[PDB]
Amino acid sequence: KKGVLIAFEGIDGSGKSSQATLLKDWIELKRDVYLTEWNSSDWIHDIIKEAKKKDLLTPLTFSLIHATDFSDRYERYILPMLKSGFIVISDRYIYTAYARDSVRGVDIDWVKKLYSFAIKPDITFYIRVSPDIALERIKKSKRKIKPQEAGADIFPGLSPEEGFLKYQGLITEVYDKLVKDENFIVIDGTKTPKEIQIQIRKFVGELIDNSF
Amino acid sequence: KGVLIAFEGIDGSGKSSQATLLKDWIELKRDVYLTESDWIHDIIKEAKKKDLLTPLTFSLIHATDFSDRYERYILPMLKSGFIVISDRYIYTAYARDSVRGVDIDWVKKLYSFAIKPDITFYIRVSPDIALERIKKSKRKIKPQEAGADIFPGLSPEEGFLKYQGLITEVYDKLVKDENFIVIDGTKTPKEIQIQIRKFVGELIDNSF
Ligand SMILES: [Cl-]
Ligand SMILES: [Cl-]
Repeated sequence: KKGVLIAFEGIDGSGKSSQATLLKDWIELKRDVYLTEWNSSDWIHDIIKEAKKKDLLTPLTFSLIHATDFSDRYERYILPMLKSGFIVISDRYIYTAYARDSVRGVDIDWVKKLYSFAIKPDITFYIRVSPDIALERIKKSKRKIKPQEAGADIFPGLSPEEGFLKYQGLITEVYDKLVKDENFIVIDGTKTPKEIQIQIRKFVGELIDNSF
Repeated sequence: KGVLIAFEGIDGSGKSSQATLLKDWIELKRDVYLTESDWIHDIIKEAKKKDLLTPLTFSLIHATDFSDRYERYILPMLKSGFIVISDRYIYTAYARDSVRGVDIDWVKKLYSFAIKPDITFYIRVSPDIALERIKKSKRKIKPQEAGADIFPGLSPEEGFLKYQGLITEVYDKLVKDENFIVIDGTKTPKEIQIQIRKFVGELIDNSF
């Protein structure tokens, strides 16, 4: 009957992506649902970054490019679907921008005001896990750490492993500082994917049943 | 010792001409920089193919462009002791965005990373005279100058009168709070520039 916005926040390797997908799989059995990812930038993002590919951009300009691109995604896809009664699940939401931008020196209060045009999630799940554990999982999966996951732009002198630990650690600190103000539902990401999802569904089930 | 001088006014007010003329003159005395974006037009063009471009996104596109030029050119130059002149500063955005429905207070917060000019000249003139000039010179009114997105269907000329009128209302309400130096744009280019040079000189000739 009413649209609902569910957000997932967590570091790379925390498993929040899997949890968002698992929740979509369950919700779609009964209701219309749309799953998106913060990382899924659109056309404005591409036009500006390509146009300025030869120039060195500042954290502030990147913050604005991302907000600009999101403002379009928001009005074009997200908000319309919510108004239509869709349940929207976002694998990483505006809080990821809060973290990525503030860790790079952009004023936190300014970034919050910048994104004030966007509605807050009905529920935000923070899949919390130590960067050390997240790293172990990535190592065991045999895949390599991406420069972005290692915050290579900030820590080019560190190995991908050390960069990951330092950078994801800073992202974790931002999320931790946002928990109380943003009413994050903190989930112990060290638990099994199944136990985590069960907890999530209990929270979401209660939410939807009381949604009318 | 860096001084930021901004020029504001409607299209056809001569703000751009006055800004450049001032730069050419200050260049004879001190280090000075005149602020001078393709991709924006490419976004608007692509947006038309996508049937949507909200005032909010439009506001952010320009703020993004401004942030780049501010942090890579304006701010560094001011820190190099340069006098920086801009024919378009944050107030241009205040008007452009607020007439399209964007909360001006949010726009003020958006651009709060930028310092306020040491001097802001507001070349004020009625849209009627600005238009009369524009078409006294054989120039064509472009879509942006006519507020085509706000007043679609109107001839560029008719849209110009209405759009620039709305823009003027915003500049007028910023005068007191932003300490705008209001100039009668009906004066000749020479009269205006000579008065501007005398004013700026009285301020920087005894500091340099
Ligand atoms: Cl992360
Ligand atoms: Cl990240």
